[PDB]
Amino acid sequence: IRPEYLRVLRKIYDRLKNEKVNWVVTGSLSFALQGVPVEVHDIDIQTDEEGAYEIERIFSEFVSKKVRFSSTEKICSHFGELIIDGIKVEIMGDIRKRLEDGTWEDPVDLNKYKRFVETHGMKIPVLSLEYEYQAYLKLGRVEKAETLRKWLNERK
Repeated sequence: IRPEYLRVLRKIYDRLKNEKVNWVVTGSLSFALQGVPVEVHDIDIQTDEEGAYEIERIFSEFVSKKVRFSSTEKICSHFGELIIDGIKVEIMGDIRKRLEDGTWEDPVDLNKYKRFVETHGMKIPVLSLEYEYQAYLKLGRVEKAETLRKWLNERK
């Protein structure tokens, strides 16, 4: 990953590593940490409902959008944003995808799908690539899903 992302990741990790917060890095940074050669433009952190508000507090001086329940047609979450050294950090708590019948999926057990990567002395929680692949397909993020799939197929 580019050094500026590693540095912001360290700033995040240092504030969360000894706090009782259920968090995982997702999306491009998670893919990159796990070896997928993708460009990273922001940092996405997934957490539970309580976790989102706790992260806001912990990073209070960096908040660009206070956490609040937010929905679109496809997704809802407790959604806030940080900016750290010019890098956007998206905080999404209790993320649910909209189902075909218009209901929301059940709460996602983050611990079920969490993995850990050691980098630069840090143990970073990241989300299962197979989980993200399947979720991206459901959301219609087909090219990103295909990129992950192709990389995973190539390493099987």
